[PDB]
Amino acid sequence: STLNPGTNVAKLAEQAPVHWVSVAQIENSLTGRPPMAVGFDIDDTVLFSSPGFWRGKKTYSPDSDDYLKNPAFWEKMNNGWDEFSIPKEAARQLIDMHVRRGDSIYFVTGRSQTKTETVSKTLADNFHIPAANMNPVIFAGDKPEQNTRVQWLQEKNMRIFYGDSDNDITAARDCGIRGIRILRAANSTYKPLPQAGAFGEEVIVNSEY
Amino acid sequence: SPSTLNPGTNVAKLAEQAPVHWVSVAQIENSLTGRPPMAVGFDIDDTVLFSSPGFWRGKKTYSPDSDDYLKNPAFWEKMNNGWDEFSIPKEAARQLIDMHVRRGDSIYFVTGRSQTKTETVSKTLADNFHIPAANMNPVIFAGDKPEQNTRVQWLQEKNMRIFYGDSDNDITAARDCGIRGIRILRAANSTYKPLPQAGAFGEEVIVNSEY
Amino acid sequence: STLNPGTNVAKLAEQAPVHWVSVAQIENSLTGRPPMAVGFDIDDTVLFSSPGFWRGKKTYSPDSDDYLKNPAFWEKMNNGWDEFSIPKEAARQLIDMHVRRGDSIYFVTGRSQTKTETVSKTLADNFHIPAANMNPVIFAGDKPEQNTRVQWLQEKNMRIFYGDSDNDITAARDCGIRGIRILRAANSTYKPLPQAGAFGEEVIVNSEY
Amino acid sequence: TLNPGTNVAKLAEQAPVHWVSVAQIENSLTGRPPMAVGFDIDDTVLFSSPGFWRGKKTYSPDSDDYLKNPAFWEKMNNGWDEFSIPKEAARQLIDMHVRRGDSIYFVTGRSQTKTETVSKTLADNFHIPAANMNPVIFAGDKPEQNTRVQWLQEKNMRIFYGDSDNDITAARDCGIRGIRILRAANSTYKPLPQAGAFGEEVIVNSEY
Ligand SMILES: [Mg+2]
Ligand SMILES: [Mg+2]
Ligand SMILES: [Mg+2]
Ligand SMILES: [Mg+2]
Repeated sequence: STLNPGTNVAKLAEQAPVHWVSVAQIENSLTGRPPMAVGFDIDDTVLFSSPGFWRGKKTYSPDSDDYLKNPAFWEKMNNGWDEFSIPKEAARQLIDMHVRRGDSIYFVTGRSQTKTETVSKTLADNFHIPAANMNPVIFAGDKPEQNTRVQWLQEKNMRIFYGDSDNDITAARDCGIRGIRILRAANSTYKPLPQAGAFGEEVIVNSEY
Repeated sequence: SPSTLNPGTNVAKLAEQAPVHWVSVAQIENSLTGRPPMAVGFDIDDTVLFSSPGFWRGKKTYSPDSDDYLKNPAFWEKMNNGWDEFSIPKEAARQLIDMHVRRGDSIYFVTGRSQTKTETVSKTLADNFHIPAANMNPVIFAGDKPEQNTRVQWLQEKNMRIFYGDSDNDITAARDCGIRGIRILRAANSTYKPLPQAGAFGEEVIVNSEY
Repeated sequence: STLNPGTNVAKLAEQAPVHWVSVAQIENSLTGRPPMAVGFDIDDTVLFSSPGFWRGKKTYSPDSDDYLKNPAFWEKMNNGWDEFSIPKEAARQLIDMHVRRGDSIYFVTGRSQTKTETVSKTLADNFHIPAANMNPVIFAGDKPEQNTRVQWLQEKNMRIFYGDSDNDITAARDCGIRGIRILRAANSTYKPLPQAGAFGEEVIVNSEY
Repeated sequence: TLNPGTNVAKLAEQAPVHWVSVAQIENSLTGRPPMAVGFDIDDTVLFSSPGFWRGKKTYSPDSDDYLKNPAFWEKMNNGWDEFSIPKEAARQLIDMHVRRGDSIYFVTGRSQTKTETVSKTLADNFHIPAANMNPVIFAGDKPEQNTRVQWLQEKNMRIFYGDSDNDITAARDCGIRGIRILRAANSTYKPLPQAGAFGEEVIVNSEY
């Protein structure tokens, strides 16, 4: 645009009409409630996994997103590239809180399913999730041999679902449960960034890291 | 820091957000779809009017050293019968008032200002915000009592379902009554300091409502 | 649809390329320099005078800005209505700083001149400016029998000029001196707000009040 | 403190920092002949935390002792940057300098290894022409290496970009223009530095 655009105090103080919440407010809202099942999306919700996706694109689809359909990419992505995935502090706080409550923690992902996967171990290790609270990662999808995200949220009777994408929130709404938004990091390679709060959902403050 | 010449900053601090429930007028309006006409209330000072000019002159005239002017009947006479000619209407309030007029709601103004024999505040409000006679109601001067919230009785008796205000006591009054209390941001240049912590009771706060 | 526009972390952290400064930094930049002459714009720079201008318009030109040409308005505005004007904290800090340095303070305004004025008095009293550093307000304009803003900056050899409007900054620029921007409050009746920093000038932080 | 709230003074509050854009930097160089400019690497042009994270988890999960482990650097400098995400802000600065015909140098505090593929990763990701590219320079306080300051002087760099305090003070020591880049909030190198602490120019939106 212009070289010296400047600014004004109206622009400096302008706020989008979003419902922000803190981990502490979420915990307070669960007080007295018995252990329950809760779910987390993985990519850009608990793990900054862009490193692997970046290398995958560079390796199999420099000029496109075809790598996401390449089975060769997924074998490596689900079996080791998450060693380069950075865990989010927001997720750490949320998981620690649910662990203290004794809730059952599930991880649901849209990643293509592979024969083996080391993601479940990476997650349990990174977030120090006790055995009684950990559950193997769930690969949701359309495939005839797998259930959809909505189906899994219902089957496991998850009462809360955390995610950064619009489909994460709509799935929660579709099931009639509480969908909570996590901010996607600005340096994520999955762009453009989604509009957190676009469904009137709660959005966790400072959850980009 | 105030003692730090070049404090600098970082992206974590730049993007940092307070956990507040922000709402827009449109969202409020939408949340009232299907609701029949109802009674709603508005605080006056720093909610619908930036009245600091008159309170500032009042302090300088009667209590330059203190806030005793607020207990001076001479001050209230001047404040309620003319000084609001210097009071600037808030745009956020214009939008709320128009929205409620469209719905056909009865609008009330409940203020902590002291009651005076005569008052021109009601007219200033009706003229500045173009409030039809059908929706307008004379201002209720509830006064301000120590250890007691004067607004509660009025919200109950007039059966107000929503109450807008910038001060904590406006929100706690709505909470005491079990109705929806919505916060309006007090301007940074208001002479009524310190600024309150909007969202301190988990209430909805209207975005960009400082002007 | 757009009832919930939401937001994202890129937008939350976005910054306009503005050269922000604080009063302490300004003070530090003047260390060792002998006392000098500095000038201040009045409206929305040192005084939030919108109350008087608002009443002026509603009284003399409820449909336009013609009131700005009405001598009856200026008689009221320059002789008492500033008793309703709110002094700015940023200005207070700047003036105290310059007084400490022993600088000579001047106030230049584009307000129409009147045979008498009590503005100078209101300024000296509100800001406790000692007689030694105080100077009667200077009224400038394109009009006759008057010197323009630029002419007054040159004649008094003002080395710094503080203002909220673009012409305050350009005037300083035209005289080769240091022009520093003050933010105009969002509730000022003089709209639209200007783009502070539009000339690459220094802008004082939190100077809207 | 469950509901701390906020106020408009807080919402509009600005830190006294000198912000600049790539366009303003380019404008300030108008009419200047080609010159040498240098860039720090980690968190300046590359979000290299993925590699440092794996290194930490592998060699010293409870500390930063891995930064002094030779085995770590061998892998970091020879392939782990394939997981390093280039920064858009750097992409713009580099294109800008390449258009000017300036000579670009990359100076890093990473431990030097026998071989390195970092220079290759940089040239490819940022499509730097052969005419403007220079092999990465490893600066160090070892009698075999030259310090960061010496390299800046040696190559007569006029501008140095970096996210760290020592990147800025190095430029200040050489009497050249040191410009700050914002370290991403999710970098594993914490705490984040205070950009602007030396009254230096800081590039807006440079966290990605
Ligand atoms: Mg995701
Ligand atoms: Mg009030
Ligand atoms: Mg002005
Ligand atoms: Mg660095």
